[PDB]
Amino acid sequence: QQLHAAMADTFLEHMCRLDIDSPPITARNTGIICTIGPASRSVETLKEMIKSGMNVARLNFSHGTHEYHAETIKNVRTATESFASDPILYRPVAVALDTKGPEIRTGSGTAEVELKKGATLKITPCDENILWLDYKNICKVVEVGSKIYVDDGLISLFLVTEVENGGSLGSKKGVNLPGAAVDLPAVSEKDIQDLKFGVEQDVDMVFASFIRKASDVHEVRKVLGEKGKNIKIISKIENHEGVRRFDEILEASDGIMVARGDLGIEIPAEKVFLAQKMMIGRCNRAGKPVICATQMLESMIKKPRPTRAEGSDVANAVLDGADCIMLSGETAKGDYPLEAVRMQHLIAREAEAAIYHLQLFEELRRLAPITSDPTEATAVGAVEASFKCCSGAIIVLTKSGRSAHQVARYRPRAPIIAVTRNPQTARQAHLYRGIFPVLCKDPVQEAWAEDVDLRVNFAMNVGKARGFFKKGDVVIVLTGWRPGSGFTNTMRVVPVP
Amino acid sequence: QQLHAAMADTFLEHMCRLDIDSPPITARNTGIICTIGPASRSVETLKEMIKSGMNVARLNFSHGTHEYHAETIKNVRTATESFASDPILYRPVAVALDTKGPEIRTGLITAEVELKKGATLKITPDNAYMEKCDENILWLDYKNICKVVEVGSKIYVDDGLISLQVKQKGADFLVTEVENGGSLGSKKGVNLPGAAVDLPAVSEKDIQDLKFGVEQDVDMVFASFIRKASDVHEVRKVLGEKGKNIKIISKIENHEGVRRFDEILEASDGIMVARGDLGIEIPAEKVFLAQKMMIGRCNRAGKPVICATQMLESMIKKPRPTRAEGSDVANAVLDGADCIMLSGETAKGDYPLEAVRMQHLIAREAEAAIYHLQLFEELRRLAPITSDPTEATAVGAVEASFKCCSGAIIVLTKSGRSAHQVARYRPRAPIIAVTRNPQTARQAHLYRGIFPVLCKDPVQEAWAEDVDLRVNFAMNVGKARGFFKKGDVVIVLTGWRPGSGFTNTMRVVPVP
Amino acid sequence: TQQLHAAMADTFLEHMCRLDIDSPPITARNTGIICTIGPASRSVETLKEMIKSGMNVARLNFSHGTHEYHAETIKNVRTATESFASDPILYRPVAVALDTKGPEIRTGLIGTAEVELKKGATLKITPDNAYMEKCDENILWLDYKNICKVVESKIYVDDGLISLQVKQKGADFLVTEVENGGSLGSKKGVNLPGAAVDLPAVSEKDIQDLKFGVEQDVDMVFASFIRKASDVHEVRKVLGEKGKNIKIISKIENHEGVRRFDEILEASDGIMVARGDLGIEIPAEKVFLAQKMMIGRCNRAGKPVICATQMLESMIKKPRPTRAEGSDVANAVLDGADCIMLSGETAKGDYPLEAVRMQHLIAREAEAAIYHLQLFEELRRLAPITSDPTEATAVGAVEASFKCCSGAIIVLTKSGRSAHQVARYRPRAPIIAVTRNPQTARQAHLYRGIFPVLCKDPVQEAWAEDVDLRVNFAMNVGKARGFFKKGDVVIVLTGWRPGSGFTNTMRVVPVP
Amino acid sequence: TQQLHAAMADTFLEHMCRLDIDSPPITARNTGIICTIGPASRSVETLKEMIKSGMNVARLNFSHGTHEYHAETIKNVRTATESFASDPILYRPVAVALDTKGPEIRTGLIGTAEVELKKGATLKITPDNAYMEKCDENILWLDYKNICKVVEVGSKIYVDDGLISLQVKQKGDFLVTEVENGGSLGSKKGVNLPGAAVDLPAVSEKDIQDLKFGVEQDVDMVFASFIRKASDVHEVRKVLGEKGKNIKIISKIENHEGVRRFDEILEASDGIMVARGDLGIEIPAEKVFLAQKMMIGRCNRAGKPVICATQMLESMIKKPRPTRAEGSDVANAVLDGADCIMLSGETAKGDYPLEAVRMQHLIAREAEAAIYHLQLFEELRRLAPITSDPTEATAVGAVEASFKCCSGAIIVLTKSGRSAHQVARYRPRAPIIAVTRNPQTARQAHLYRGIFPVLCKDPVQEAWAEDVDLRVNFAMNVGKARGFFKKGDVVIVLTGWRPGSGFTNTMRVVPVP
Ligand SMILES: O=C([O-])C(=O)[O-]
Ligand SMILES: O=C([O-])C(=O)[O-]
Ligand SMILES: [Mg+2]
Ligand SMILES: [Mg+2]
Repeated sequence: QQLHAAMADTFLEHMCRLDIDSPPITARNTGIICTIGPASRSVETLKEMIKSGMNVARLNFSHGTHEYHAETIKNVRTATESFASDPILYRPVAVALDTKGPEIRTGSGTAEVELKKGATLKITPCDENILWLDYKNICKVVEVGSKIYVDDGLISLFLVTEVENGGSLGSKKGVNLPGAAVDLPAVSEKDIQDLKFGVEQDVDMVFASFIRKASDVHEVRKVLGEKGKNIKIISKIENHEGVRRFDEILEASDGIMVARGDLGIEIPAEKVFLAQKMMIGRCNRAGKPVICATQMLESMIKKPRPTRAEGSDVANAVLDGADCIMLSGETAKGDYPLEAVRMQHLIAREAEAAIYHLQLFEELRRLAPITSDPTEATAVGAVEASFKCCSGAIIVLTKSGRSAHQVARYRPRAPIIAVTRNPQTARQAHLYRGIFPVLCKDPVQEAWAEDVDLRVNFAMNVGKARGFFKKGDVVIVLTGWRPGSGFTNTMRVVPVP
Repeated sequence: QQLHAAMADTFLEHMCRLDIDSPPITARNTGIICTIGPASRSVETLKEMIKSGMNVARLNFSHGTHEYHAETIKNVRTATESFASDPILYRPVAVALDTKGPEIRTGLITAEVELKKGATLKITPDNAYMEKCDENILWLDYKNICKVVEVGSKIYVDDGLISLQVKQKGADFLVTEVENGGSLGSKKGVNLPGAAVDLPAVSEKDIQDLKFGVEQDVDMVFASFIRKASDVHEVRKVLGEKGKNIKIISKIENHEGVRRFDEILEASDGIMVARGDLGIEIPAEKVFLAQKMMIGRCNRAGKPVICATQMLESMIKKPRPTRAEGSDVANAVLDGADCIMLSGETAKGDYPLEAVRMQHLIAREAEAAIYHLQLFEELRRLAPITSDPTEATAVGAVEASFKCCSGAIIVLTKSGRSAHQVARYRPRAPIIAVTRNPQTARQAHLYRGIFPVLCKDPVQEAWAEDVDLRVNFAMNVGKARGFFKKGDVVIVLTGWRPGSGFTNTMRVVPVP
Repeated sequence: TQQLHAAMADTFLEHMCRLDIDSPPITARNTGIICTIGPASRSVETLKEMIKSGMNVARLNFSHGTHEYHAETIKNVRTATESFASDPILYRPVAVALDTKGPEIRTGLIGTAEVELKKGATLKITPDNAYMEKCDENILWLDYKNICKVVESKIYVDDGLISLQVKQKGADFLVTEVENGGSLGSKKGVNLPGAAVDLPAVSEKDIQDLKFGVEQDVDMVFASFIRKASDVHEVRKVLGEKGKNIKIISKIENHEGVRRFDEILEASDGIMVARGDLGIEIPAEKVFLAQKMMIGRCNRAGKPVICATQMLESMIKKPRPTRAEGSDVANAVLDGADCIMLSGETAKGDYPLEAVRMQHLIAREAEAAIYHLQLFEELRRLAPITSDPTEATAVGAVEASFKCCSGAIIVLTKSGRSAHQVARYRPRAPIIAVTRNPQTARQAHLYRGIFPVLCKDPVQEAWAEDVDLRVNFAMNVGKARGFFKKGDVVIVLTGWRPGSGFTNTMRVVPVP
Repeated sequence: TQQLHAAMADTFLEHMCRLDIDSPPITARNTGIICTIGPASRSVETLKEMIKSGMNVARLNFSHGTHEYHAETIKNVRTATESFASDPILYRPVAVALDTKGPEIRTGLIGTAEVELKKGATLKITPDNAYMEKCDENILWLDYKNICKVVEVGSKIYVDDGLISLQVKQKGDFLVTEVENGGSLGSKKGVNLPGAAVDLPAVSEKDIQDLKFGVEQDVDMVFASFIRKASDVHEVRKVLGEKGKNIKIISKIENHEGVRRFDEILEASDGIMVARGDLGIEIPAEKVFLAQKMMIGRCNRAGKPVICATQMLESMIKKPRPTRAEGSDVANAVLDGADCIMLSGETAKGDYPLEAVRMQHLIAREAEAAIYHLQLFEELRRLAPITSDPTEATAVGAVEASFKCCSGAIIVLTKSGRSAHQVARYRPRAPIIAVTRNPQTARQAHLYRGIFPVLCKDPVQEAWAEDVDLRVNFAMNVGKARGFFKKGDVVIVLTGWRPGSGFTNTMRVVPVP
């Protein structure tokens, strides 16, 4: 687990001591989010994806119908619960709804035309010289000389435009208006229906597209209402305004997605890494989950092995400190969905061992405010203990997940076994790095003491069965003093029985 | 130039302060190496590549003849010298010879056979099948394959995309099952991870290629599949007296090379992290560990390191890179690579110029994002104390460069060494290396931050005036390139007497 | 308050620049105060006032006095201590320390008048005994019968003020030149820097004194002139089974002890930097080096270290210390001494109470001035990885203490160990160590930040209730002492089971 | 040697654990030694031995003595100094410091008579001049006419270095006080009124006469007593006028107000003295170390000289060896980063003035080796502002080089001192040989740590280049003769590009010839 490197006095010496022959621990801390689609929506494929390490099933509402998504969610649940007969080896799987959001698109039976460089193409609110799109106000917000991007930014341009970068035009392609004054509501009537559908389907989180300000986050939250109040809102930062207004967005949100696809069109591609590292750093500092997304293993759509760049990108997103990494096309429509999941799992474990925890822990603690929240004090202390004894795990009894989130913030090397009886908490926990959620099914014991002890033993059995630790190893256990929530204040250092 | 981020007390706060609206300086410090091939070998394309930011022309001797490469070298020189009429705007371009080394290749089927998962394939060295490869029988050039592989061994073909498992071993054949299928073409690369592969690091062919390199006056050799220090010594010995100044860059592309990296780094002038072969020879998820390890060790040693292969791979076919590719180039610079390299992108890609420009843009951004506070401290703490007055002058100049936020460090250098000593300490400011030696001007591109300039003015009579002339030349270059303006402060490194190896004078001077 | 503005600084320099005399320190005083008891301080009334002023340990110097004299002194210390036992909340345990005579060389009799030694003059040194009471300017007797055999050499007399160089030596005789002259009186101490002494580290006299110590139920032994680990083992062996819990503090007061410090530190319960003899045995200008070295190594080991001798020397005769003395006490605390010690100041001085109060005041100020940011980091980086659950619990507690700026760390401890483990990590907040063991309550004063409290309540049947009772006791103490108020947060350390060595539970709790 | 093993530690804790008493320090001693001259030390022969033992600055305490007495003392200092002037390689500049009386309160005459004040006894205090020479155990006169206005019932009055303490019981023309701490009371002892608001001028008519005398006597620096605000420093500077404009003003911080207004005082001053005597009476004694460490840290940050003063080796007035506390105090003042350390009674009136000088020299060299330069250089760097001053950039770069090659010295050609002061600010381990032709610059340079001033007497050469080389060679000869470095060793050399001041911009790393 790169322990030789972990004991270096400088980051440079740490890098010099990284050893390919030093195997990582069994635990994988970084959550894996997989977009489900044609390639991956069958129950059998989903079982293999869960086996390969999928933690969250992402549903992309830019496409498909409520029917198609309902069936997909049913299949995800069927695949998940197929492992429910053994609670020790069960793995919670979360469901994420990704909103369409303010998408501009062009005008299943699809043909494509060839747009040529130098040619003039007119835009109107399906072929060379006339192109229709759904944004009725385009003519107001753009000027001649502004760029218009079409089909993941591959094509670049009444509206009279010249084709700067041509290609196949297709149908119903997404458009980017680089920081034009686009007035499309952050929550459209379509989004409202999709969010309500999400609340009915009992989704764990919403990935809200094209969030530009705090008000947008409040709109999403308001639409979810009382019934959806526990659904996590992850704001996708995918334009210049969202990056400029990141602080107010981060305050209003439950977490963040660095949505690098749109972002790399909306801002110069060479600057995306700056925005990524900035958002991850700020989320780490805030203790709120951050997802690195889009084109992480893109070539695996068509190839059984990633490029060297892709391998580097996944590793660096984990070293930057992403809580989750995400597959899009790779798992939704790729020829190698299982290989993609396995590849993310392998790279994440390696990168996790290669984290300079000495510096990370210090900096995290120095930038955290002093507080008289007893749970926060307990969390940081537990992480310290975890390091001091090189503990096999941190076991956390949590009902809402908050206690486990507080531990996760301080980035322990050891996995955080979060024991809960709340299924939603067990699913949502995957948003946080190092949180290994376990769903206790055992009936409530008679003495609260005994109910606590039993939940701990559950965790001990899971850690043993998963090869996180052995009998005689030391683990950290976090409990409360009083039944109920927000009373986590007890840390114990105990041998595994 | 991310100055707000550069003043953070913690790396975390540094990251939180990275600002997309903070534009980088004009200077680009990381060298760009471009593989030359069919897409890029024309004089016109080469002119545009130099304009776009190419610093080193890499020639891949895995392919082509001496004739083909001689013409390529001539074209590179023609394109380079087309800008020589203005020494202020001239850019030296280095030539790199990349050796074939112990390559294993398949036979001939352009034709492709479709391999299906589960299907049987037989491997043979019998030349009867050299040009009769198909979905049932595959010939390869490694005559001793049957000796070094066992039942259960993997054989990887075509950049590791096709994978075969040995099921039965014969006297002169293998029966294999296709684990990962796909299209199999002609003359594809074969990797035998964990096999006992018995092939010389320097073949008789490599010896001829190296001799040709010495005749052609190449600046550096990228030596393939270096596994131990002895391999580097073989290359060095083959170059002889005439080639003694050619830089040997060892390509680390297998398990053994990574394990013996210290002895290799000692024996070599520099390193290339050759991630293509490396990502097949070791698990792909470990490549980043090997990369970061080698870069860190090279930086500590003050020897050049190149990050190579598939940095902007998708740009072979697309005018824009993936998000992963953008991140990879940035992270290689942040890791502290001296140079970044394009392979297929420039050799055979549809967008060679865009690829060069993209590396130039990402490198400048990543260079601004370096946490110099920590980097400079750590570098100094891990460098040994020396009696060498030039080492002390260098470190002092880098410190001063920081202290006054200098526009550049101007270094008068004959052999490169003084500028290399400055480069080791990673100043933010560009190092304008003034030389009259053309080879030094070319070779200087291997080091980060070294902007080499070739003074052609005759040696003036008063040594002090010969010095002033060369400093003024660098001032004119920096002004014309928009590195600094009149009134700005720069650092100047000179020697106390004529010759090489007497650099000991640092001056802080206004730009005139 | 408590210089917390300074504690937030990113650099030690900025920390120093932020030290504020107008920022008043917390009520708690963490550094133990050891006072030598003698003619000025042995009365019950004076002892009561010394306890009030802040005395934690009563040191008995066995270089002087009889068993009778010391027994009465111990009785008086106990009488004074127990006079406050009627209120367990406001009671303060007081430890008794026996300081051994050890291998002392002393001069003969001149009445108690003096001769004048002149620089350059010859002096004879003799062990004859015929000159035992006839010492003069020509002949000096001493009790070390083996002197003429171990010297070849400088000889120091009377606190190192008189210095003699051996000019010529015979058996039974020695001739010296007076290098530094002065007034020589009767029965002065002799030091032989280097000049390897054969005297036993534990003499027959020391054996009797140690046995007396065991009979009197002393808490700790300060063992004089420890030179090696074997010496520490001899002391430990002499104490036997009955004395097994008595702490052995090795006094490091010669060059050999400093050179063999690691083996001594391993064998001992703690260390005293005995600067008197040490500043004669090694050049005075090097004592600070030895002090800082020993304190640093003790802190790193988690074993108590005492800074001793001449800390407030001028207060023997003056009601206020010098500026140097004020600085010395502050720097000993900043170096990280667990205890500071008064010798002549309290034993024989005119102002024993003022001396105790002065140490109390300076210690509190210096404790607020501690750069906890760097100290805690360095402490953790130099501490070994262990599977001791109590060690992991302790460090975690100290982190928590910082994170919430807790008013105290409450520790239930039977042997002291758990509270010692907390103390090692140097929390700012006071460590309220609740015990029912009186010896543990006394011995705890050897460790910085440990405020020992002696619970007298009977053991409850329900272990949980017995724990709660003891925690409540500590809450009452902290409230009454003004360490914290109702609603404040404190850290509580408990074990999971009755017994010793099971501390593993940390709670963050409001004060009720 | 020179605690190099300790200097390479990754942490300050490990650095402390690696301090080795058997590791000898380098020959060079970087911390300036200031000695108060008086009855014990004013002879030419004693002064020669003090210079030999390591005295850098002769401090004259104008709280005592006459102009005549001090003029003779200055003459003697000069005579002793110039006795070594025939060899410029082995000559050592010695500075003269005038320490002002400042707003003191002093008691009357009992001259050299004493009374015994007993604890619990009543003592009457009076400003009535009738008792000015009739002080006794019952009535004590003092010179502060307004005392009765500024003190209250319960106030403390401290007399004679705070050794005698009186509590005001009754206020009248008089105060009735109870003696809390008694002892022997002599004539003309200092009085402190902690927490009172004393209206006395920072520069009294006496101070004005003493300052004028100082300008006539060509003193190098003024130690200005009881500075409370920047305006006080401006008063001193104004009194010195055009003729005294180059004299360095060192503000003595010795009261609560001075500590609170330290930043404005530090801005206005050439440097600072932590005057711990009065300070430890004016503020609680247990806080003096906080004020000391604060002022030293801030002076280091500013690049202005700081002196640690008073009672550093006090017991050596009467004893040939210091206490253990005194040894520790000197070492810690150097570790804190004082530029100079100071002897008062030890050298002025003590029985062992030479031993005291030698002891400060020894302890300073040891403490200098024990500095954790790794952390100190980094922090100094991270706290210094970015500037476009080429001399500042050259200075820091030189210090870096000095460390990189473990240079034997940094040779600096300086006319005003400034370039050498800029080097000193970054605290190189290597000694700074400051070559000047200006004698006052050579004397004033001792205020800065590591600056070893050398006074070139050679005529100015016609070729500027040769005049530079001559001065560099002079420094090479000095460093060789002083055992700072040997032939073949590396040194750093700082020069300017043109004749004049404020042109230092050239650094060279050169072998010693
Ligand atoms: O003997 C001692 O304790 C001393 O020298 O301090
Ligand atoms: O006046 C002084 O020097 C003092 O009080 O230290
Ligand atoms: Mg999107
Ligand atoms: Mg004064």
